Parts: sequence; structure tokens; C-alpha cells
Amino acid sequence: MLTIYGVYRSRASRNYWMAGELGLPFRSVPVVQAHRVADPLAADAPLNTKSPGFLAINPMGLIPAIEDDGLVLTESLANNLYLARKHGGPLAPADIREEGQIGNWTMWAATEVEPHAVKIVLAHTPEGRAEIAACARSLEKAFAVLETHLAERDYVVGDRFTVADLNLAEVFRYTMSQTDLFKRHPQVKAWLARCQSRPAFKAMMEERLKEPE
Amino acid sequence: MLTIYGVYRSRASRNYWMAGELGLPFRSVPVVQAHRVADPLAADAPLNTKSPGFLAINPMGLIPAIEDDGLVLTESLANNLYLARKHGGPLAPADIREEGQIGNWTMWAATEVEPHAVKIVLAHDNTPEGRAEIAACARSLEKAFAVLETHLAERDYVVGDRFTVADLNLAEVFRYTMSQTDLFKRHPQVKAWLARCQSRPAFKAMMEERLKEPE
Ligand SMILES: N[C@@H](CCC(=O)N[C@@H](CS)C(=O)NCC(=O)O)C(=O)O
Ligand SMILES: N[C@@H](CCC(=O)N[C@@H](CS)C(=O)NCC(=O)O)C(=O)O
Repeated sequence: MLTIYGVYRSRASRNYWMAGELGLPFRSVPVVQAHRVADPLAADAPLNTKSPGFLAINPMGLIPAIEDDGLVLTESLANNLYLARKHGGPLAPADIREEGQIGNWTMWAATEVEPHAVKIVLAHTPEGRAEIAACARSLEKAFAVLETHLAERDYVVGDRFTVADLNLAEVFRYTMSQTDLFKRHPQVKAWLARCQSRPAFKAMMEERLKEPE
Repeated sequence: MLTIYGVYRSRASRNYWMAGELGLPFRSVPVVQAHRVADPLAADAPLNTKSPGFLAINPMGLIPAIEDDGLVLTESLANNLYLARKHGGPLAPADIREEGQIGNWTMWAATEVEPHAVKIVLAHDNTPEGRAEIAACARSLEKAFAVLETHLAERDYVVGDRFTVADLNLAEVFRYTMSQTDLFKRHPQVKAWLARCQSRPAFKAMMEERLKEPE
């Protein structure tokens, strides 16, 4: 069985959604970020990223981690590529060419988009604008590239929803506060709505909503 | 024949090394960073990341890009995973579990090591307060070094007790940190692992070509 370590209000959401798309039963262990807990090492602290039990399985001290048949993996987007390769189905690459493409879009998201995106979710006056207008403009390159790629496509790879769309959608979810950025990239706007209208996404976010902020 | 776009004095070194490890024939197309070039769009300009001809290959305008039978891939570390998977041999994952592990280490390097590593090399290539800004980045890397150090206590390589694409990927990210001698001093197993990776003939041959390019 699959075990997923991490609260839904974290990058673990990427793995909960993927598991849902694949139809996998899983066990959720709601490990909390150590900064959202007042004194992480107290006996009555919630299970968190600085707990020795958790550090024994992910020495990096970050969520998510998943454990599948003894194998522990600790990188959210890569976790998803592994689940797709393992379990197959339409979300998985169908040939070596798609594997390259899916891998390429996933790493592009991780290195060129996520770092700026996540700062916006941290940010979320003239001072609040400048810090956001900086991270917003950074993303113009990324948005433009995806926008052009989606001119004649509904999905990034193989004319169907894949793990590449799922990985990307979750990174781009961090940017949704930037209304203006989406308005000038309508193909990305349409694509992200298309990804988020899926039942397994809805059902992930409903579980997520049950955790206090 | 594989085409690799990018000068060796770039992240394309990662793909040149990998191709060499795999014994793949490739065509090297030098593409420089547009900021190193006086007039990137002028007709006499060397091919660069802002050249329309190149932008038609990789719309992101970054190097490396590899082209394999029409398929264009544009993320150095992931390019190597693709090459390993396609061509096989001992650098490639032998099964789904190793694929998981090799993928995890690669994404860890990309998201958790490289950003700080890059800022070392960018400041170090290009002051009393300057030595303090670097120490901030150096401290952010302690975590990552410690984790790899622990993992290497009783391993010579990160996965499957042999040199794989995960080692090659990590080695190239960690090369960016080599100026930070105190960090390596305090993590002798990482230092020994890096030297072991760099002792390999394909790495030496990649660095020999690299050294021909001006700077
Ligand atoms: N690259 C990792 C990043 C993991 C990560 O940064 N996780 C955060 C939560 S979203 C965390 O656990 N932070 C620990 C803390 O700040 O206390 C991944 O994508 O899984
Ligand atoms: N994340 C990509 C992109 C790497 C990247 O940004 N490369 C640099 C040179 S190593 C570049 O293209 N610079 C061109 C410029 O922006 O001037 C990868 O790892 O392949």
C-alpha cells in the first residue's frame, strides 16, 4: 500500500491528487510543517517535519514523502512521475518520446516556474506590490512559453491530460492570485481551469479544505 | 545523430558528459548566452540564446537543448534521464525502484541544491560584505551536504552501488560549489564521491573540450 506523509495544505497536495487520478488506495499521515507549529520538539507537539520519526524517513525534513513497498521518495513532482511510470494508465507516458516530453515539462516547472510561484504564495501596499510585481514579471517568460505551446493543444503532451499537466497545474495554482497574468495568457487560463475541473482535483481540494489554515 | 546545443561553458557540459559516458555520437552546436554577446540579433553575431534560429528550437531561449530525431528537450538534468532511459547500459535505472531513486536524487539536486550552487558561481566568477553574502548561500547548502554525507557513509555512489546518471547529474550540480573548500572539508564523503565521479574518462574528455573555449 501507498503511504503519503504530509498535510494537504502543502506540496503533498500534488501527490494526493495523483493518487486520486490513479485510483490508488493510500494512507495519509498528516505531518505538519515545523514552522506552522509553535514548539516542534515538545512531547505534545503535532507530528511535524522536525519530529525524529519523520526525519528518519526523510532526512531532508520536508513534505511530501511517499512510501511505496519500502521505497521512500521525497520530491513532490518526481514522486508523481514515478507513480505514473509504476501504475501506468492514460496519465503515464505512452512511449519514450512522451517520457522525454513529460520529464521536460516537469523539470521546467520545477526550475523555471515554481521558485517564483512559491514566493507569491508566501507573499499571499506599494511594498507588497513591488515584491509581487517582481515575481510576477519573472513569470512572464514562462507563461508566454506555455501560452504559445497551448495555441493548438488542450493539454501539454499527447492531446490528453497527463502527469505533466497535473504537475504543472499544481505549480501554476500558486500563481492564481495574479489575476492580470492570467488575463493576458488566456490559453493558460483555459488550460488550468480544464485541469481543475477534474473530479480527483475537486476531491483533493475538499479534503484539503477540512484542515485549518 | 544527437544534436547538442550550447557551449561547454554552460549547463550543456552535463549533456556532453552524459553522451560521452554512453558512447553516443553527437553534433555539438555552440550557442552562447546572449548577455556575453555585444549585439545578439545582428547578422555577424555568434549563435546565441536570443537568435531567432535558436529560439525556433528552444522557445525558452536557454541552453542546453538536445534534439533527437525531431524531439527537442531543454532541461539539462532531465535530458540526461531521457538519454539514460533510451540508451540503457549501467548508468540507467535497472528497474522501477532505481528509476524512483534516480529521479528523486535528480529532482532534489535541481530544486534543493542547484539554486544556491548557481548563486555561489555567479558571485564567485563575477569585498568584505561580498564574503558575507556567500556565507548565507553556503549555510543554505549545509543541509544538503549533510544529507548526502549521511547517505554516502557506506555507499560510493547514490544508487545501486555503481556510477549512474544520478551521480553524473549531482556531480555536475556540486561542481558549481567546488570553490567552497570548507564545506567539502567538513563533508569528506561528499568530497571523495565528487572526486570519484570526476576521475572518470568521459568527464576528463568533456572538461578538455570545455577548456578550449575562451571564457
Ligand atoms: N522540492 C520539495 C520541496 C518540499 C518542501 O519544501 N516542503 C515544505 C512544505 S510545502 C516543507 O516541508 N517545509 C518544512 C518547513 O518549512 O517547516 C518537493 O517538491 O517535495
Ligand atoms: N533549467 C535549464 C536552463 C538552464 C539555463 O538557464 N542555462 C543558461 C546558461 S548555463 C542560459 O541559457 N543562459 C542564457 C541567458 O539567459 O543569457 C537547464 O537546466 O537546462
